[PDB]
Amino acid sequence: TVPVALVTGAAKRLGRSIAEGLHAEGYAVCLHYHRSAAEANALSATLNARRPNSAITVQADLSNVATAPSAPVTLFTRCAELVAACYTHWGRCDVLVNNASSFYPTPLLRREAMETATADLFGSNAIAPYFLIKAFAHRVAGTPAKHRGTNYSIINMVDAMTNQPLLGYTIYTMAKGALEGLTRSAALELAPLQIRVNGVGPGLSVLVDDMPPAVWEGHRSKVPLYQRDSSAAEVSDVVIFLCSSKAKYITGTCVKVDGGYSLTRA
Amino acid sequence: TVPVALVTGAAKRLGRSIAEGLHAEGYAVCLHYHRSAAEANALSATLNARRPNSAITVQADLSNVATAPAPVTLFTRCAELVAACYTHWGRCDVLVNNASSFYPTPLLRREAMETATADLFGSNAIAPYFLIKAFAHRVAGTPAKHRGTNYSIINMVDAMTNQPLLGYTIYTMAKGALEGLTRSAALELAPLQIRVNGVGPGLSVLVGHRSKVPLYQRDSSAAEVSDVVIFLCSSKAKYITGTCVKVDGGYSLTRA
Amino acid sequence: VPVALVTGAAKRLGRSIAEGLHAEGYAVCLHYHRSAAEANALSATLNARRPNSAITVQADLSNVATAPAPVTLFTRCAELVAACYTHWGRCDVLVNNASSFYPTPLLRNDREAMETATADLFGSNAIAPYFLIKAFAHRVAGTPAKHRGTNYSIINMVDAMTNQPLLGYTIYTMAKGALEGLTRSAALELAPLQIRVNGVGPGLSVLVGHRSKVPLYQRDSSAAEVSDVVIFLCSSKAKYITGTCVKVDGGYSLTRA
Amino acid sequence: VPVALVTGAAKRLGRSIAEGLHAEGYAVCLHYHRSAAEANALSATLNARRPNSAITVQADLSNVATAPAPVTLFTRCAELVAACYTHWGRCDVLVNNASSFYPTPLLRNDGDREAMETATADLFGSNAIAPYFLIKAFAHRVAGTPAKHRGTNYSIINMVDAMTNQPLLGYTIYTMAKGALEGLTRSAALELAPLQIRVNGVGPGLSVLVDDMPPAVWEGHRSKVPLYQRDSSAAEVSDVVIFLCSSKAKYITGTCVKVDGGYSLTRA
Ligand SMILES: NC(=O)c1ccc[n+]([C@@H]2O[C@H](COP(=O)([O-])OP(=O)(O)OC[C@H]3O[C@@H](n4cnc5c(N)ncnc54)[C@H](OP(=O)(O)O)[C@@H]3O)[C@@H](O)[C@H]2O)c1
Ligand SMILES: NC(=O)c1ccc[n+]([C@@H]2O[C@H](COP(=O)([O-])OP(=O)(O)OC[C@H]3O[C@@H](n4cnc5c(N)ncnc54)[C@H](OP(=O)(O)O)[C@@H]3O)[C@@H](O)[C@H]2O)c1
Ligand SMILES: NC(=O)c1ccc[n+]([C@@H]2O[C@H](COP(=O)([O-])OP(=O)(O)OC[C@H]3O[C@@H](n4cnc5c(N)ncnc54)[C@H](OP(=O)(O)O)[C@@H]3O)[C@@H](O)[C@H]2O)c1
Ligand SMILES: NC(=O)c1ccc[n+]([C@@H]2O[C@H](COP(=O)([O-])OP(=O)(O)OC[C@H]3O[C@@H](n4cnc5c(N)ncnc54)[C@H](OP(=O)(O)O)[C@@H]3O)[C@@H](O)[C@H]2O)c1
Ligand SMILES: C[C@H](O)[C@H](O)C1=Nc2c(nc(N)[nH]c2=O)NC1
Ligand SMILES: C[C@H](O)[C@H](O)C1=Nc2c(nc(N)[nH]c2=O)NC1
Ligand SMILES: C[C@H](O)[C@H](O)C1=Nc2c(nc(N)[nH]c2=O)NC1
Ligand SMILES: C[C@H](O)[C@H](O)C1=Nc2c(nc(N)[nH]c2=O)NC1
Repeated sequence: TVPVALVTGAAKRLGRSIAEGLHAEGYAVCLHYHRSAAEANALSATLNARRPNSAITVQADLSNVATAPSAPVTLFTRCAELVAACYTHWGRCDVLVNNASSFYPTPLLRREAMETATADLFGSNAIAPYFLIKAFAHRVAGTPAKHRGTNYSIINMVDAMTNQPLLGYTIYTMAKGALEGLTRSAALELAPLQIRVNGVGPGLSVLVDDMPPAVWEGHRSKVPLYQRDSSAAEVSDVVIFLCSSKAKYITGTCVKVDGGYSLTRA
Repeated sequence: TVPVALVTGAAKRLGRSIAEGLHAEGYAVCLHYHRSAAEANALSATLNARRPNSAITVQADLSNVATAPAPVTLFTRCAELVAACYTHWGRCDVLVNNASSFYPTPLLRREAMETATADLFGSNAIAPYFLIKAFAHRVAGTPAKHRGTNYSIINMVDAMTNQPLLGYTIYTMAKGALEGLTRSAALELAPLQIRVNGVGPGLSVLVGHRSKVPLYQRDSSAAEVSDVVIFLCSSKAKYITGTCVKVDGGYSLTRA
Repeated sequence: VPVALVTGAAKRLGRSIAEGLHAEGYAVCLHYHRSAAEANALSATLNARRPNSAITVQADLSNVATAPAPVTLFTRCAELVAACYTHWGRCDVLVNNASSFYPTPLLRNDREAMETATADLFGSNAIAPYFLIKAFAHRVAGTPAKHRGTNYSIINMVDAMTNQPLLGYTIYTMAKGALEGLTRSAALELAPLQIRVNGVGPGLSVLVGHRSKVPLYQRDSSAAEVSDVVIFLCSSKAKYITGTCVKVDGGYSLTRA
Repeated sequence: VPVALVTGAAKRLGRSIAEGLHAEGYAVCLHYHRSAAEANALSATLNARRPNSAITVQADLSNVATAPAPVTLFTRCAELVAACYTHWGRCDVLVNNASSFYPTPLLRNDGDREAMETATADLFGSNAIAPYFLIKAFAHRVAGTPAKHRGTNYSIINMVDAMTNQPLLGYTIYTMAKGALEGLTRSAALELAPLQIRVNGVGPGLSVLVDDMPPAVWEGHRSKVPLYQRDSSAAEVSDVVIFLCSSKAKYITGTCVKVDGGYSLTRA
């Protein structure tokens, strides 16, 4: 009676906090990672030490490109394999959290760089979530009704601030917009299977501080509530609540966790 | 520390469920009511039997009119609701603006048209404003060292008002005003760490469009809505403010 | 010759809207509250360009009773619309532009001043528009189908920035929120009468340093930059548009602190 | 004489947009993918009305490389914009209208790789990725123009969809791509504001609704629209696009305007 959660980009920061929060609620967790192998395996060791066989790790580039094997492996296949990993190891997959995401500039103003940025930003933020949801849904539909879990839930990590675009981040902002569209469309189409699909949108959380202290403090001070970025738990606790049975009438909605930052203007 | 919650229109349906859910979390609750005196007092007896001195009831018409004592204004009646919490328990940590009148005000086929305006706008928008203002003043007037650590205001909005119910214009306008109050108060009260959010039901505890709700094809139970209210008031939701959460089973995703 | 009723038409945006509609051929009823001299000067100018193409009517749109029994806001609103029918026999366009705008701080930081602020802010920005729309619609419904105009349009002047609240302006921000709700509800309910209802939301316009924060041009807009949008929405080319609010803010709502 | 580049201009809304801009005095570059005959007929008509006021250019805006090394989508987009500069020496307006639209069901019931792989590249490419590369090329051309030679009314219009927030069942990728296009509208509006290039969206509800279905079914669909109980004509949408490109709309940017007759106001 142990539910299973698949969390993408689970090695650190918010994803790790989400994986820890779901684990604390009793979930067995599949921790996906791309380049953070060491951090992911350390997290798994910790959770497995607290509760045997309660965590595994799986690696996958969620960029929208074909990888090397036979023939080239497509993104859809790599996504189907992540979900399959949960069924193979534990025989179920109740929760999917699309958290993995690349984030960097793609200025409109002044080849392989543009080609890869597009595939990477859109892949991790939108296309992989789409294939992952599709595979997740196919698994549930293919499960005899009597054997289906009673609390399926998909959480897409969106962004509370994309409607007030960050200058120079167009592809990323576009991908997050696509991800909001996926949240609504999948919520409507998967409703018959009682699979809920919602979004959680952070404002500033564990803000990257690779800049002069005054600039990092200036940025944080703009959040109306508390004048700081949020901790990882302040975001993950909301993800955990939406996956809980008490949130079962909630679907197709995006919940901002931004301390009022989207309420500000220049 | 035993926190206090003020819930308007708490006698039955969603408000009753919200008052019960907050009480289950440990809150002492002030149950406001307008005409449902018997149910409000029965609810209070039940909660007080579970935990002595954990509930009181207070009556008030939240319509935007003057009542008989000079005439008493809506603002004064609202300030007295919040004062009731401070007088009895010395604090007021949570305010849930749930009370609300709801009935048609067709644009196509002046005593009832004016009481309708005062009633629909008062309960749904103006009283919430005065209640929030009084709640905030009491917190500002409390020495920092003596302030609670988890202030939260929840405005009960409506997930479907952007797809207007035919013939309910004033009500739809009032809920729109209540969304604006949610955002403006969240911004202005952020310095006092008072969070302000909204919860918007779709169809709940219906007493025919039921089958059009995408998820489960039914209206929600009262708890399916109140559990969300309770979560937003919890410390786990402390970075959330100025936001409205739909609890509608995907109903706002539909089209004719 | 179509007729337009424009509230708060004496100056700034309302004046520009009245001028823009007049330039398209509309006869205009200029409503004013305290700006009698500016309203009458505007009317003289328009009537000099085209005889009997403008009139002025006074009314406090605050949600209170006035002395002549007491006159209610609904009655004063119905009389504004009736003024158009009495003088010209029609009312094709209604522009709810009149609006009070001032602080109503939640935090302290005389006592009836709240009573009047509430009635004034909510009345001009939300309640009067409601009564005006209701009266406008009843007159169209009461007109035999064969004699109805072919291009009914109501424009509500909303605010592009209210979702990023101005600190201390709660009642005003709430009232504009109610006005957006009226725009959608009325659009839906009046669609059968082919009465379109939309909103135009300025960001910063004709300001009496914030300006420099607007992405496009780094300045507030001119009155015409807003009114030309109102005029377009009332034109027959915009006839499939209803229930929608159009921001005219130079990208200001796209900014963050 | 200003110049407008309209993608998917051979028929329906794109044709109407090209005709509307042409009637205002614009020279128009009509892009097409498979509708060569329609596109050339439209160009002949416009050129007969005003010599050298239209050209046609072909391009698959799907997000795939084409045969010439392989040609990338970005290059094909840059060449569309370049065609306007090469022929007329300018490009003032860009209307991203081209768009593929068909089902991509999450469930089968609730060869193969080819239809998925191509659907994703096609739906996302036409509706979101090509618009991005076209906007980027359009902007680079303006930035590279000495201030003294720049046009005075640059405007980009992205054709979005008023109903995507009430998703059409089974059209997830398309719905996602339109969401991305709304994000592009806001992000580019903000970033290009310094060059006075405005970027807005126009979102139809139901327009010139395809009627390949029983008449009672087609009538039932259009009857749901609150205003007039019908889908819109092509002009009812294109006149809005033309207004947004006009100098009277010069303070408008970053916004999406619904042209849906109130359809998004309905609920099931
Ligand atoms: N932090 C904020 O302020 C903030 C604000 C708004 C929205 N969000 C959203 O909240 C979520 C979590 O935020 P975060 O700051 O914790 O994220 P993050 O640290 O930037 O990245 C999360 C993980 O995503 C993975 N990832 C990136 N590209 C990938 C790819 N192409 N294929 C597979 N995996 C990839 C990385 O895994 P490896 O390390 O294993 O390679 C990374 O650890 C994201 O969706 C983000 O957009 C965060
Ligand atoms: N139920 C739904 O499907 C639904 C859908 C969308 C939004 N909502 C919102 O959720 C909240 C709760 O909904 P509900 O169905 O439980 O509400 P409800 O039963 O319609 O009414 C709640 C209480 O509001 C009080 N009230 C009404 N007018 C008042 C006035 N003028 N002054 C003082 N109190 C007044 C009444 O108290 P007395 O009985 O004591 O007089 C009533 O019991 C409301 O804000 C509602 O708008 C509900
Ligand atoms: N200007 C901006 O930056 C801006 C920004 C966002 C939204 N808007 C909106 O655009 C519209 C026009 O803006 P604006 O700056 O031109 O407005 P404004 O100058 O502030 O006022 C317009 C007119 O409203 C009338 N008015 C105010 N209270 C009234 C009342 N209680 N009863 C009757 N009339 C009343 C006044 O008429 P009298 O002078 O005759 O008394 C005033 O001339 C308004 O709805 C406003 O909210 C403007
Ligand atoms: N019609 C409606 O009710 C409606 C509703 C909401 C939104 N919209 C939006 O309004 C715009 C115009 O609508 P519409 O009905 O006129 O569109 P449409 O007829 O479905 O298609 C427009 C053109 O897009 C081109 N196109 C499709 N895929 C392409 C690709 N991969 N590469 C290059 N070109 C491609 C086609 O050109 P060729 O014929 O030359 O191949 C087609 O003629 C679209 O963005 C649409 O999404 C329309
Ligand atoms: C720095 C920026 O203002 C904001 O904190 C965001 N950070 C991130 C993001 N997305 C990811 N994947 N990682 C981040 O650190 N979206 C927005
Ligand atoms: C019936 C309607 O469709 C919907 O369930 C609503 N009900 C109610 C409401 N508001 C109140 N106060 N009471 C209701 O029963 N808002 C919307
Ligand atoms: C000053 C403020 O930031 C903004 O320009 C607004 N001005 C006004 C407004 N409303 C009115 N009636 N008058 C104004 O001058 N709404 C917002
Ligand atoms: C048929 C549907 O309800 C609606 O009219 C749409 N049609 C179209 C669309 N997009 C394109 N490209 N073509 C269409 O015909 N988006 C939505």
